[PDB]
Amino acid sequence: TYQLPKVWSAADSDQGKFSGINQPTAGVRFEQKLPVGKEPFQLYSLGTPNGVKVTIMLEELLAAGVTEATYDLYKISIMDGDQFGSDFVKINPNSKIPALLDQSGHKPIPVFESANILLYLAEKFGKLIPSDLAGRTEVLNWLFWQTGAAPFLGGGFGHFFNYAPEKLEYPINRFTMEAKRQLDLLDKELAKKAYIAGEDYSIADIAIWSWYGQLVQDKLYPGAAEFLDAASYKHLSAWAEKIAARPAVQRGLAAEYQEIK
Amino acid sequence: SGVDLGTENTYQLPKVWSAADSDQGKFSGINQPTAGVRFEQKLPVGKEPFQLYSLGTPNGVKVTIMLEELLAAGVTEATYDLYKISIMDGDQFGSDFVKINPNSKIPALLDQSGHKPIPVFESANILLYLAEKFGKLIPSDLAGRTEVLNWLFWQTGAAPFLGGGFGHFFNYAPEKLEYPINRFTMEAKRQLDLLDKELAKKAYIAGEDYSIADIAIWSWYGQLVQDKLYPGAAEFLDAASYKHLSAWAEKIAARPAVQRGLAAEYQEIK
Ligand SMILES: N[C@@H](CCC(=O)N[C@@H](CSSC[C@H](NC(=O)CC[C@H](N)C(=O)O)C(=O)NCC(=O)O)C(=O)NCC(=O)O)C(=O)O
Ligand SMILES: N[C@@H](CCC(=O)N[C@@H](CSSC[C@H](NC(=O)CC[C@H](N)C(=O)O)C(=O)NCC(=O)O)C(=O)NCC(=O)O)C(=O)O
Repeated sequence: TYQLPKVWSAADSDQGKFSGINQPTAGVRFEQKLPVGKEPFQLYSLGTPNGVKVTIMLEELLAAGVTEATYDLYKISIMDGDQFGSDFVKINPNSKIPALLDQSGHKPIPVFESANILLYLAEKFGKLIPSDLAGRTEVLNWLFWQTGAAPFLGGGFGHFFNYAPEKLEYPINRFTMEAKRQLDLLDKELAKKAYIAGEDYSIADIAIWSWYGQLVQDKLYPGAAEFLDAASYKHLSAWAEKIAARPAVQRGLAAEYQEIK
Repeated sequence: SGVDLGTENTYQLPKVWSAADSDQGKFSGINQPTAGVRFEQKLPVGKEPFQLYSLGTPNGVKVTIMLEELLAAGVTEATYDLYKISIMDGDQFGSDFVKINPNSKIPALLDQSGHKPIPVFESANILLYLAEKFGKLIPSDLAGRTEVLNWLFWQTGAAPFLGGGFGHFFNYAPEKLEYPINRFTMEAKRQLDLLDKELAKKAYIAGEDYSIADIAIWSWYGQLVQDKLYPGAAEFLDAASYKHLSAWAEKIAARPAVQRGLAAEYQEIK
């Protein structure tokens, strides 16, 4: 039996793979100057579900003839703690990738949260979200949905299934049930629509594919697709395959992250 | 006649997971590994431009606060009908509610001010929708807007750790489990520290002006540090040690539209 204290103080507690990285405090841990290249967009990121959203988006824009959507891509190693460097924290004080700088204009604009970066780029160039209120709203319903759902998938299911030191039954069941509910939701939606927000591929599809599409394609945690009965979600699976064959998606996944040190 | 979207105005990990009747505490009857409608339900639709199907939770109060801030700012067209969706009763799985929000979470909003109604779900998206509709509580310049959105999306991506992680394991799980509690308490504290440090530098989360991002953040973190959420949690988290966050939380709690949003009455649907 573990005793719950009145006031929590276990700063040194085991956090699995991210022991040392995870802390009860935020902010800068060391001085860091990040490189800045010539392209309008500087992307400080890593090839994770959240990072690939942004390279995919940029490649989709490039593939549609938006010539300004070129970017410099730099590797932020989250296991090394690069996300706690002074320059990175300036861009994203939450110390998570992806983080972006738009230096197309007079002064650079810092953008973080992967879904927000997708929205920012979509509105800047008028691509991959409808310009009519009804269509825009439905994309946003699902884009925000993804932002609020993925934490359970990655931070709940993924953590306990793959990165916690012991396999803990109760958390795994709790978070697996939620992951399945989410998969079932998306499957049932995609049984009625070509893409998540209707007839047209959108930033919501990019956001959702990067987590749920890769998941059911068995590209994420080892054994997870099988554990979750991924193949049983036929409409989600068919949509994930369709999106995986887009050239911009393939280029987004294959993008080269340059060293910062 | 209800909502009409068409009409005019040591444990062994198995190889494949199998569900169970596993006791999740309070929400065991309700939670399932599938989504969708569970029964037929016609929701009331009133006369006001905004129909809000919700409950007085951290996610729900964001929207009543927003609507009341808009009204307090002179937006006479931001009146609403407010209806109680009981999440313990499973009202969120009724046919009309699922038609507005297939994810079956409150809050969900119908904007029937235009020619056809527009369903809006996700509390943060509802805030953004209302802010853009009326041009208030988000800046119109790109830099100002982007900073608000950074924090609005942040809130949406962070609250699951606070409610679904910390809240659940601290308050709702039948047993107090050490590893989950330490994981999610540490993350909650990181979030509180992050916010405290921002609010030491700025009057509101995105700068000198109050925004939808403050509403979204306050509704969780503000209420949390004011000891209004799970019993013992503010003490457990050392909430009073976050002095800039706590002062900001008090400041916003004193706003008249915030009080009115908290006090709103949720009408019965059945
Ligand atoms: N909502 C943000 C999430 C960004 C994010 O999670 N970034 C991760 C890498 S993506 S890789 C997937 C990621 N895992 C992690 O971040 C692992 C570390 C974490 N501290 C932990 O203990 O779980 C995850 O589950 N995310 C949940 C979600 O998407 O909402 C990161 O930089 N981590 C650095 C750190 O934590 O120090 C967004 O969409 O931009
Ligand atoms: N991202 C959505 C979340 C909305 C939401 O979570 N709504 C809750 C009530 S807010 S009350 C706070 C809420 N808790 C719950 O939803 C409790 C029920 C849940 N199934 C469980 O067992 O954990 C929570 O932790 N939220 C996490 C977050 O905000 O990201 C709901 O309708 N639940 C019905 C259901 O689950 O069937 C939003 O911002 O609108």
